Amino acid sequence: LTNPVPLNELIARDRRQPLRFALGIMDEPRRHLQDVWGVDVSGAGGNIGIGGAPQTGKSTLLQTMVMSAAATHSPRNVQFYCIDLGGGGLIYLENLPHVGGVANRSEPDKVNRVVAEMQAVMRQRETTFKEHRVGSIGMYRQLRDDPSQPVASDPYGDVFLIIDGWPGFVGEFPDLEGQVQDLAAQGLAFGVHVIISTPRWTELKSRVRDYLGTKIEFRLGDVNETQIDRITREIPANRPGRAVSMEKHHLMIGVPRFDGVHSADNLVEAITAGVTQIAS
Ligand SMILES: Nc1ncnc2c1ncn2[C@@H]1O[C@H](COP(=O)(O)OP(=O)(O)OP(=O)(O)O)[C@@H](O)[C@H]1O
Ligand SMILES: [Mg+2]
Repeated sequence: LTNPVPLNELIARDRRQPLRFALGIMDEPRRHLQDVWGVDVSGAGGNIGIGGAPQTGKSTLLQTMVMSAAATHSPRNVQFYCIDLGGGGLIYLENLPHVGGVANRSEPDKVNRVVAEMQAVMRQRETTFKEHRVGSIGMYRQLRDDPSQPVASDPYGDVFLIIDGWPGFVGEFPDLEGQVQDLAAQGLAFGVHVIISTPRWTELKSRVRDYLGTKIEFRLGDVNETQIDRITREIPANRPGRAVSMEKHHLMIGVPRFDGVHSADNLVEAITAGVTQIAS
C-alpha cells in the first residue's frame, strides 16, 4: 500500500489485546483482504529487531509503536526508555506518561543512566520473583492488577528499551553492548524488553540479534542479508513504510498520528497533537 493509515484508524479497526501494539496494514493475498497488523509482545515476540536501508521508515515505525502502545495501554503497565541515535525523532514522544526518558547524543550520561535503569529493573525483578513466589511474567502482570498484592506497589510493568541506531550506539558506547545483550537474553522472563533498529543486520551481532524474536525488515541495501526470507526481494524501492516480517506477508507501516491524515507529512506537529489527544 502507498498511503499509510493513521493510528487512530488502525486502533479503531483493531481488535485490541493486552500487549498487542497495532502498527500498520498486512496484505494477506490468498483472500483479498487487508487487515490491521501488529506485534504481540506478551511472550516470545517481546523483543523486536528492526532492519532497513537509510530513509526506509525505521524511526517512524518506532514513533508509531510507542504512540500505538500509549494510546491503548495504561502508563502503569507499559513504559518505554529511548536511546535516539537514528535521526532525533524520538524526542517528540517524551511527554507521554509511558515514556520514562529519551536520551540522545548530546547527553551521554543519560544513555548510561538509561541502560543502568533497565538493568536495575531486571535485577530487582529476579529477586522479587523468587521472594514473592511469582511463577512467570504472565502471573506477575495479573498480580499487579490486584492492589492488595505486595507486588502491585511495583511502579513498573513491562519495560521496553528502544535503541534507534545500533551501530552508532555500539560505536559510541562500546561497553554498553554487553549490558544490552544481557537484557535481550534474560529480560523477557522478567518483563524487560529490548527493541533495536539497525541499517544493516550484519552490524547487529548474533549474540544480541538472536534474542529479538520479532524481526521487521524494510527494503535492504543487500537482499542477500535478509533476516526474513526472499520475500524481501519483493519490497518496492523508494517506498518508505513497506516492510516484511515473520509471517512472510507484505506490510505497510502506519503513521504516528491521530488526525485521520493518510501521510507522513507534517508529522512532527501531528505527533504532538497525537500525544495531546492520548491525554484523553
Ligand atoms: N510508514 C510510512 N509511511 C509513509 N512515509 C513514511 C513512512 N515511514 C517513513 N516515511 C517517510 O520516509 C522518511 C524517512 O523515514 P525514517 O526517518 O523513519 O527513516 P529511517 O529508516 O529512520 O532512516 P535513517 O536510517 O536514515 O535514520 C520519513 O521522513 C517519512 O517522510
Ligand atoms: Mg531514523
